[PDB]
Amino acid sequence: NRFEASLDAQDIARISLFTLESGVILRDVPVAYKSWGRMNVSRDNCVIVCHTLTSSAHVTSWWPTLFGQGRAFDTSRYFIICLNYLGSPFGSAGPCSPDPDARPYGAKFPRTTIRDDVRIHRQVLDRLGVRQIAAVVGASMGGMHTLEWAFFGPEYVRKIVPIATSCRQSGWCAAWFETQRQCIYDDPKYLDGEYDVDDQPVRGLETARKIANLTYKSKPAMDERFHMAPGVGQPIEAVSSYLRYQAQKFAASFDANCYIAMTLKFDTHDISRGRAGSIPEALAMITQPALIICARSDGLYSFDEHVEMGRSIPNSRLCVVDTNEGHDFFVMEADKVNDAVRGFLDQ
Amino acid sequence: ANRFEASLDAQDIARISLFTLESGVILRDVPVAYKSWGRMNVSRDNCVIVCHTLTSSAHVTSWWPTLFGQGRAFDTSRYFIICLNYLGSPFGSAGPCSPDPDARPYGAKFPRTTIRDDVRIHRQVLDRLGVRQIAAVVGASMGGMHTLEWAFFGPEYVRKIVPIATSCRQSGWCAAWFETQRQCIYDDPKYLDGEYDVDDQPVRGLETARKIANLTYKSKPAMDERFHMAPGVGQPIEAVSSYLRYQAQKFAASFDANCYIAMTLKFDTHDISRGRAGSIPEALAMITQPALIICARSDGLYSFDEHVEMGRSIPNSRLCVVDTNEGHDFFVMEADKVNDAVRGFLDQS
Repeated sequence: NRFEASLDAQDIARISLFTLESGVILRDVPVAYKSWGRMNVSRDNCVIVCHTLTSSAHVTSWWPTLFGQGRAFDTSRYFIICLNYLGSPFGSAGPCSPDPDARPYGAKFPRTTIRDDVRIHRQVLDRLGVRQIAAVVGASMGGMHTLEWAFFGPEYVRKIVPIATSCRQSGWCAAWFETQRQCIYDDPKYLDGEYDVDDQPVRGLETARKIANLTYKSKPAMDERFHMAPGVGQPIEAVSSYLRYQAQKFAASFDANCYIAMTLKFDTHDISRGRAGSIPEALAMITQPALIICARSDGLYSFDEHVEMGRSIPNSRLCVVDTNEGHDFFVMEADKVNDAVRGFLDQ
Repeated sequence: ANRFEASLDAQDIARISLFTLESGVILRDVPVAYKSWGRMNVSRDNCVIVCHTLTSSAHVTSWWPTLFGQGRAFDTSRYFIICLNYLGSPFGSAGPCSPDPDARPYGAKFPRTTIRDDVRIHRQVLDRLGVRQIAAVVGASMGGMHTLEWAFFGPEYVRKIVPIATSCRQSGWCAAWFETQRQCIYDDPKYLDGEYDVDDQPVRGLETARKIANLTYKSKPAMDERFHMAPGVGQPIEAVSSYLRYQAQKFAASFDANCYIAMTLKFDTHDISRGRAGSIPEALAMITQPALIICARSDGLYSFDEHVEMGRSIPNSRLCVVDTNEGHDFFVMEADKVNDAVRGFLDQS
């Protein structure tokens, strides 16, 4: 697995048998993870960070300023852990990992849900001897896991910080990610998911990423970055290669089948399914203190759906980041997110 | 054989023997397709220009049918309504699909044209038709860009304007979405650098360009109402997949790749201030006509804020915010509300 190979050092827990909620049984399942800091004697200073769609467990690489003394992820006070999701190319079981029935899983990797990841991740935490979680913190896909973690109850998960995220798959997002998968499906190199690993559907992947990358932006943000010279890169000419450069580097270092498997997780997401008759009723079952962090200008996860979260989670504070950035604000305004998270964790 | 033009109802073609693009490139023997409804009065001053959207033909009736008729906005009893096809389009005006007078269609070699070029050649046509004054120019999306450009002829020739869901200048946001769309076409191996044979189009590229465009035309609330999940313990999320494929396919079967490229590139040239003023607000202040600016809050391509700006720098302007949750394509999904707003404005003194 060349994708996992490109990462820094990380741990792998192996679960010999895991039952997916579909009822499919995975065997001898790797779960990659990365932690920083040390558990206290009480084993109750654990902080779980849930990563984004395409990242690895190495949160430091896209959230570097959230780490350190007096920062949100304070390695002096907390044991901070991030576990890689099933379906990802970066160490946990997915299309890229070995199929214990021979050859990697490839196109045949079973469907997994947010709830599957949470269950398997809590198994790993149990093995590490974590007895209580001080907080779970997660953005985008991470915020969906974060919301799901909360259901363990306040006795195991003391606080949550869902960021830029939702309670359930929406038609809007389903459409954007389905569009992205279709770019891959239509790439003749895809061969139904049977492509050889060093001959990826690279155009499909690129295109999927250009689209995704733009949905992560706001109109003001791209307007500041690219604009025309006065009446009478940064110019509009430069848009072309900006779009190409980034999507190319990503297609060179991610797997098509994992992109499909990961985005499909979004379709399973619903915090209410099997639990409550509606989303507000399910949110009301979240008893922990919650800090909901959002931006007005997020084009994927709407301000209003966060306002809804804050309104139905009984002990919740809504934190609106003062920014014009759009969905990737939690990365572009990392310092503001850090302060908000740190302040919340300090009460 | 332009099969795209062939699939249209009957329309007129004006022929301009020589036309100088603002690049300095000279087009020869230039067709300009158009369609009108109604009749000019004796004074030849009851002309309403409708500027079409990026991918439509001049046949406005086919996407705006309810705007036409007695007591409607485009009242064929009061007005001579005309829509002229843009240069670069596959539907009659000069473009990649039309014959190259040096030979064989222009194909990939059709020159860059601007919003200003369309406005110029269109006014030449109106002059031949004997139009002495325009009662109003109405246009949405790309049409709103031409609309804003028409207005600079001054209040003596262009009495009123109705720019809808549009902008004053190309933005990074829109440049990125349309460049992404073009790259889908460039990357399709059937494209052959624009040299594809006309009945072997880069259909996958085109399809994909249009799925993306179609979504940018929507809003989160609109897609959410249309597709969602069964509650806790057509319309399901399963259906999204084929909803996306279906119209994108029908479109890629009935549009030209090269025209898609040429048309979207027009957006890059758009700037009402270039050569005229130091900034967009200064250029907007040069628009003296009454203006009705129609928009939706949830337009993901042309922002509510930029329409608010228009309304603020155009001295005689009213902002009309359509009560809808639809996104950019509201002007089609809520056609009746647009009709009422337009008619109301045209009925004004």
